[PDB]
Amino acid sequence: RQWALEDFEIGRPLGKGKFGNVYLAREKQSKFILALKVLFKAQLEKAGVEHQLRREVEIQSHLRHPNILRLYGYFHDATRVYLILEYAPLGTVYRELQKLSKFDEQRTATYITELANALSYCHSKRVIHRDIKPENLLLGSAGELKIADFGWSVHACGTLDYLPPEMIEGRMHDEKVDLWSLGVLCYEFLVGKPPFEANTYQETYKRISRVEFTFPDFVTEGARDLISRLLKHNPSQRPMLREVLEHPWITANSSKPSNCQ
Ligand SMILES: COc1ccc(/C=N/Nc2[nH]nc(C)c2C(=O)Nc2cccc(NC(C)=O)c2)cc1
Repeated sequence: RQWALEDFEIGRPLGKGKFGNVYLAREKQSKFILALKVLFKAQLEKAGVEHQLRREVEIQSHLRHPNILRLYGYFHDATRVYLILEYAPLGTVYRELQKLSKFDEQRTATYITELANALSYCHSKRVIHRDIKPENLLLGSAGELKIADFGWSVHACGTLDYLPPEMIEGRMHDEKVDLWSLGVLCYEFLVGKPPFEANTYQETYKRISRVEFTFPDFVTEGARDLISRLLKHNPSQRPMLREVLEHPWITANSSKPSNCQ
């Protein structure tokens, strides 16, 4: 399809990022509600990321999963690039965390199950995720989690909070990156901040490289066990997604079945 900007009525700004603004929008003919992400070419080219976006968009076009945000299409004019995206009405996990301070074990294990399901589906088709931040997790009409960043690779910053040691130490990274991501998110969901949070990039780099973190008292033995298994310095020592999905703390607390499958 040949989409142009006049094909859509543009509504309220949903959010802003470094490169793009996201707007609620509705396709004029069908009245289909969606989100339009608007990115400036000149800015993308200046940062050296236009190709990276192109590759991520191509990867994203292949992913069809209830817990992955859908890319409907794209287009451009002289100035900018427009991504036609699924509208996730309940907004970001980042914002939900800010409002609730921390999540209970049931919400947390349901979210981790949903992420593990989405990542399992991605791994099955040779697709790996880079780091996963709560700002880049959206919530659908029924509160289902949607991975919304296009941060994929067949094989292809920044705050360091969500990056694994092998990505910051200049090492080799594989499908085990997104296992680390699960460990960071599991901890952040339960505690209200990520495990290596610090005042400086420099303090954070060191905490990540050393895997230097501690649990507050309220974190239960089951959650500690899962988080400690995922946050291993050596990628090869991290579990398979199957193991995450079968973990007794996950199975006892999740509201959602662990569709591996
Ligand atoms: C109360 O403020 C909001 C409530 C809900 C939203 C939902 N946005 N949902 C989206 N659907 N599809 C896409 C793409 C988006 C999106 O990127 N939203 C977005 C982006 C950046 C920041 C936020 N902020 C919040 C608070 O949700 C939302 C956005 C703002």
